Amino acid sequence: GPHMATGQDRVVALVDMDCFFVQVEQRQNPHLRNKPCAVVQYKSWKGGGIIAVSYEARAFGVTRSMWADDAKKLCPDLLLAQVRESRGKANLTKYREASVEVMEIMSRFAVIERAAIDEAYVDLTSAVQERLQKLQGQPISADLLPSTYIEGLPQGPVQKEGMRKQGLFQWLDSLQIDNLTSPDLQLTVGAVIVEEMRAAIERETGFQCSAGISHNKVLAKLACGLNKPNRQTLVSHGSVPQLFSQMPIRKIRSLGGKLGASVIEILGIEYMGELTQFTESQLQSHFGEKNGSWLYAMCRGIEHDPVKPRQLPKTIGCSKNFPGKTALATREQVQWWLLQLAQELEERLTKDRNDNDRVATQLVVSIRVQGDKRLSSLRRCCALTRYDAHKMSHDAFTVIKNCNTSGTEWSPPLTMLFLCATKFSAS
DNA sequence: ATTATGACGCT
DNA sequence: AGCGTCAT
Ligand SMILES: Nc1ncnc2c1ncn2[C@H]1C[C@H](O)[C@@H](COP(=O)(O)NP(=O)(O)OP(=O)(O)O)O1
Ligand SMILES: [Mg+2]
Ligand SMILES: [Mg+2]
Repeated sequence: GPHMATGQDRVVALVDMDCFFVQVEQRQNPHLRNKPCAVVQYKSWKGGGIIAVSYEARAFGVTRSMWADDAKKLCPDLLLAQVRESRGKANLTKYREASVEVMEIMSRFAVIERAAIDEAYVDLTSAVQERLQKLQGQPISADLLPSTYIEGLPQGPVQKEGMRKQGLFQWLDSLQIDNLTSPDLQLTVGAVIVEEMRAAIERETGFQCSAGISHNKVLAKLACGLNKPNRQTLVSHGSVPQLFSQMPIRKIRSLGGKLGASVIEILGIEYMGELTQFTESQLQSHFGEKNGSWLYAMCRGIEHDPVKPRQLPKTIGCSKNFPGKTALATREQVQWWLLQLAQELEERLTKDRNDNDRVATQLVVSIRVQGDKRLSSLRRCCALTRYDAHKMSHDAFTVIKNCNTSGTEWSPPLTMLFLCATKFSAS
């Protein structure tokens, strides 16, 4: 009764850019705006691999991971923008910099956790509290929420904007606005703030985004995807039972892989809500103490993972695959590509040191061998004492050379190289 | 020949 | 420390 926590203590948003790399290229090249459009890396092999797709192109069935040549079969008028290529490899600098633009705007409103190049979590609890204190007894107008969906509404007694507004009206009509500690009210004020953040992002960058507002990161992330693009979705604690009743387990963050599959197989269920029928000890018994307790709370809409105060990446890496016949088979080849990777890594480390007052102290070198399906076949580290590309590539070769069975020749051929700078200290 | 690259858990 | 999992 009065002692069961309900996970309504926080307001958390997840903001995620709509077709991010495509919008970066469309801002730069107005000819691509409002068109079926995709971003591709490389070109020789089947026209290049697609990594981002405009919503106009998605309507034709173009998806991420598709070869551009195949995408053209689905969408003959597809426009393409190519990732910059430097030193023989794709270079993602333009998108990292555009990402920094967005994260810096978001960080004016609240502490953010950078969750990926185009998304960040926002802990709005304090901001909601402040805004409720200035704005006491003021009813919240639908005009303050022009792009907000309320998940689960309308219910009860033909066009999508009509539905959105009817749901929003039901929600606001039902609100108890003179209760400063009401969770539903807090979420609503959170959504007002997220509307403002999103307007600021679009004003100052040209980029559109979607957002989820809920009481934790998992629900905010799930909410965000419910009405992409260019919209935001509020998922309340009370909406959770119906929402989870038909929600495939795999749609919840961290359950999209083997663990989620095990939950489905061992328990013989399909939807997140079915998890409520198990005791905490049962879930721990199958999936471990940590996972069991997490699942027990998550299926009830309760999650406690904090929004970490971290706007900057914790590692700086460069990787390249060498698929099929292009696998690296000579010592010279391995060293040349280590140098290329190391030169890009140096350029990025030096900019990072000047911008963020920190220095990496460890270099992690990882490789994949022809035939091994695993992402990394071998990982080894060494000290990172100087931002010097020749030294870093030489040290990486020193740390991997004894993986070579026998040569001038390298065997088995290398299908991936990866250099990653880690363990930053302030400087 | 799904590429580049992040975060974090396990032992 | 090195490997595995999950993610965009
Ligand atoms: N598997 C992958 N490999 C490489 N780059 C990837 C990637 N997944 C994403 N990216 C890159 C390219 C993407 O532009 C960017 C953000 O990924 P999303 O947020 O998953 N997708 P987007 O923002 O494009 O569309 P939406 O509106 O549905 O959110 O990261
Ligand atoms: Mg996105
Ligand atoms: Mg994203």
